[PDB]
Amino acid sequence: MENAHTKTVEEVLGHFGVNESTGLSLEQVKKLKERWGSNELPAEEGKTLLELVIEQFEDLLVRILLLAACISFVLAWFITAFVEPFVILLILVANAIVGVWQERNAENAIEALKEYEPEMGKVYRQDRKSVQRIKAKDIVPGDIVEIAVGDKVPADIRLTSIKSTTLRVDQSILTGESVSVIKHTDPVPDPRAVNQDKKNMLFSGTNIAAGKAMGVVVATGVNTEIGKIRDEMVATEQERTPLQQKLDEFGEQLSKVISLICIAVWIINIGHFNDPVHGGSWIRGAIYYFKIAVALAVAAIPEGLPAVITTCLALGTRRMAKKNAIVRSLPSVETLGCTSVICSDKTGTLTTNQMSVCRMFILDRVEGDTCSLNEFTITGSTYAPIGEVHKDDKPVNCHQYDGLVELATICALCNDSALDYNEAKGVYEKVGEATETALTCLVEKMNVFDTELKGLSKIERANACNSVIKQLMKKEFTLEFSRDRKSMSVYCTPNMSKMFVKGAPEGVIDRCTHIRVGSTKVPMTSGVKQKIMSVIREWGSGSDTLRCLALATHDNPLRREEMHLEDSANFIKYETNLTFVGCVGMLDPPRIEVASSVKLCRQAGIRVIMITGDNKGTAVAICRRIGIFGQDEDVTSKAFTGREFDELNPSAQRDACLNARCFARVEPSHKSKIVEFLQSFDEITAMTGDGVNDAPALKKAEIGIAMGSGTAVAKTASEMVLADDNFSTIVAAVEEGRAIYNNMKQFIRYLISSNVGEVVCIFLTAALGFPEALIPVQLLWVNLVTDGLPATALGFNPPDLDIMNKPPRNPKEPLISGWLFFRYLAIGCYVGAATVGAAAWWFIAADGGPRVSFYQLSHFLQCKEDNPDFEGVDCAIFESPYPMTMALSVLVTIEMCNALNSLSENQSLLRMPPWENIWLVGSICLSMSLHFLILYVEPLPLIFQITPLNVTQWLMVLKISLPVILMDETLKFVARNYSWPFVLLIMPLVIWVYSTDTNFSDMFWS
Ligand code: BEF
Ligand SMILES: [Mg+2]
Repeated sequence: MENAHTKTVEEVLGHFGVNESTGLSLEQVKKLKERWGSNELPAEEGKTLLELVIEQFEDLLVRILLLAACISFVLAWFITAFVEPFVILLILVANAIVGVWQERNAENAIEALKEYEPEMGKVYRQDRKSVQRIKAKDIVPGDIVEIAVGDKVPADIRLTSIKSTTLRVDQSILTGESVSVIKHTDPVPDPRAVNQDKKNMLFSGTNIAAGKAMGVVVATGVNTEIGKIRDEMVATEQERTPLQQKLDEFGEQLSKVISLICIAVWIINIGHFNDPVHGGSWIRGAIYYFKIAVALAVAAIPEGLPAVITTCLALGTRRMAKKNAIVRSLPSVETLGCTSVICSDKTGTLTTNQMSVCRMFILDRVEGDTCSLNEFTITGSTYAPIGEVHKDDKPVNCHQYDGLVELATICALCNDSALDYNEAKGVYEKVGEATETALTCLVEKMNVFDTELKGLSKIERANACNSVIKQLMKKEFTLEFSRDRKSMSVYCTPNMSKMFVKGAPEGVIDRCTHIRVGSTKVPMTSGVKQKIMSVIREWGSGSDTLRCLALATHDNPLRREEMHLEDSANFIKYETNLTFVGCVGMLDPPRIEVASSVKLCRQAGIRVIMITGDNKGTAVAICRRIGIFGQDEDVTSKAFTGREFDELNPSAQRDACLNARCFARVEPSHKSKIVEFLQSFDEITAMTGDGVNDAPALKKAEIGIAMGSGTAVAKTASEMVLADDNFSTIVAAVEEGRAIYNNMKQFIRYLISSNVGEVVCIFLTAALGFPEALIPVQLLWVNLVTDGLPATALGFNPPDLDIMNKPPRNPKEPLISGWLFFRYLAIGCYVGAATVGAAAWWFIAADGGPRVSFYQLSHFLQCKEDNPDFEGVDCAIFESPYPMTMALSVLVTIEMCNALNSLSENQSLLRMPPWENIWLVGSICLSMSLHFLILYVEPLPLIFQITPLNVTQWLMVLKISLPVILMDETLKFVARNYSWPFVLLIMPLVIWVYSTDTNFSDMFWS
């Protein structure tokens, strides 16, 4: 049963075989529960933890470490060789559980921000003639449902009859409309009307606001409007976050490097196993040089890279949680740092979705045919009665204003809504209509009777001032609102007997024939009528767009005996002459943090767009208010509707999404079409929103931010949830996503620089013929411990000063540039020659070591030979740990100096001293003290074939290590062009180390 809005209530009730008087029978209900099922949406599938770790291995970087560990395992099968593949598996497993523990922790925080109040419904079934309250899931299409004020709609209902005079429904959840909609039972002929044009339909998820009505259910479960939208959110595809796309692009670059050094080492060693060795076949000799080349490629892959990447994201996600921001995924904490466009819903997201009175005026002075108006302003933005009234922007008390004392009397009495406080969530709510709760919240702010509010708690502070006025004036029968008169009045007697009327301005003021100037009753003239009406047009038509409501009273009404409370026409006949008292202005006001945030986002180069389902009047008026538009800037080509964007040319649609900042009256499917167009322009789009009309857009975007007050369907599609409804947290999230990305490039270069330095060392050791300086067991401790501590501390780098004053990064540029590749190639070639040059120095030029020649070292496998050229050298000295602890200490000391100049990308170490990052200087003292731990404890100098040094050897380590700082400061200088307490500290060190004279004395090749 679709398009039930187009059919009359007779044919809709006839289709289900149901009568409104009696209702559905038990035999029809179980029959319909078979065909249709439960009136509930399928619960979102929390994926198995075993399937959760599967996406933790979808990353390309961890797949390279799996292939590296799987390769290193089979080469060991042909137990210290099994140590490296075993710890790589633990690193990948411990890294995967942290990614799973975060997404599991993020969930438990989001579903904690949910009100699991049981959803019920009041149906009319043939079992009992009276109404019965059943569960919502036990409702089937065809049920006659009766829902009154304050009740949530259980299912899609076709209205059959309105029991009250008018029915008002709050549909901001599904349509984004800020104002309550009036409903009728007459059919809407258009078979493809939008949910805002179906005025004879009650959609599920919405709530009634004013009256009482009955209807027949036409859809349940996934057939409801919230069900069709949720099905659309599931149908949308989810692309990878831009950080995962950068890391994967770097993963193909890391793969092309290790594949080159594996192919290069192989081909330079080809034609070289035809030697008289245990070969015999070319196919058997290409296996030997393959096992040494692939072992060299695996040694180029940084083992601890994804583990320090996860720590940087997990430490950042913890920083957003303190700002009341729940991030589902780890890579989604960077997306806002590269966001170009922020698309934002208006109702509930940019505004509070809570009607607030912010302007009111009464009469001050009337000399003749002209007057002066006392104009006030109120500061509240929510339903909480926490506000202050300001006259001439200075705090004013409304006690000495007799016109304000009677203005609050009409506002408190004439409305029939209320303001309750729920300690469960801790926020005040509206009971009836939103515009009548705005009057209730106003009366509490302007304490006209100066009641004592210090001792009262939150529950009675909601209706403290209102109940006072009710005690002064008891409420008799009410002349309720009629659409033709467009006004509402009440009858009240003191504990005389005035009549209070409230309605549209021009409708009320025209009936008014007097003015309440303070305490006097002054006859109103057409001159002062034009002035107060001019202020109404100032509030209605200006950029200060406000819903205006005129408040008046009747000093001499005839008694209840002569009243006829059955005719709409006589209602305007009982309030013919009234006394104009004042007028109030209310709107759905933007959140207090939204105004400054669109300004901070503009400096950061981020463009904010309003994509709302409400009309372009309210949409543009809030755009001018928050700062998206100027108070006088025209929006002819910058503000579109859902329709006006449909009949736009594709060429005109291009500069629409590129130059338009407001989109009004758009369907839930339109919101994701706009997000899709913005990503077609290659932009990282962030969607902020609440309600069901935003769920497809929240998923389609690169990152979707939901409000804590939003719906559950909205928080499901979103990657981030603002728990406290703080729009400033989005600006703080952009600043963190930019610092994390900057710091991520720092410890990515630092880590791949350390591995290329170890590859050049092993390659150079093979070409020169020297004994092995660095064995793979100590290359594991270096990359994990001495490299992991400074790389983790590089995530704590101080953020730039112009970090939020520059455009977002281009999504095409990679992590490692072409220049940054050469820059870490230079570092890698240094550590290769430094570590080999430090082991060779002990073998050739050191005092304590044997002073063998280069020939006598290139052929160290021929020493126990009788006496070819090895006259007096021992063969055991070629297995000595002293040249191995020389190359390990230089490697560790260079990485400490390379972590020191990885504090900034281009800024020098004099301009940015190392104590800028106190975690970096503290982690270096830890990696260096853990290196001295390996040398002097009992068992570890045997696990690593190394030995403690002396001061003469340790001074040589620094002479080889320190020039890596001069080498990078030189590249930093080139990168830029194309303090004093720090200098006076390093200078005593540089002169003390370099005062001694020493050489390497490698007369041969290198
Ligand atoms: F909730 Be939005 F204004 F569509
Ligand atoms: Mg909304």
